[PDB]
Amino acid sequence: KVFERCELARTLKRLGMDGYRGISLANWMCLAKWESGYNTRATNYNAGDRSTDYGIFQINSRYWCNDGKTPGAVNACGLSCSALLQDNIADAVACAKRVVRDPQGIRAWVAWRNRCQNRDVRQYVQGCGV
Repeated sequence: KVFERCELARTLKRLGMDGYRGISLANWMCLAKWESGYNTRATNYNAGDRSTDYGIFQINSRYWCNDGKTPGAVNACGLSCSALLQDNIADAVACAKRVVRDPQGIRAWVAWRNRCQNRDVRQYVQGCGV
């Protein structure tokens, strides 16, 4: 599923992302935007370390989800990476929350530091009623 901007913003808010661990909805939207363009079945294989990013947030399989083929990987979200390729994002949001419970917070995603940090993210939530 490829979400429309405001449609996703309400979905995330509904799921408890607004200000989760101090991370506003705008920052989450900016992350989803630059990671997958709001697409849940987005996947990117990493040939260098044999890992794969899955879903709307492009969560990597080395540490977060089990796909059975990433060498020495872990499953911190207790989820099959397939769960992050669903149209319903509940599981991907629960995994995203787990990621930010770690020391780095929203900084875990380099794309966030690249395209969202110290930037004007108001535009992602304007007019969405969130």
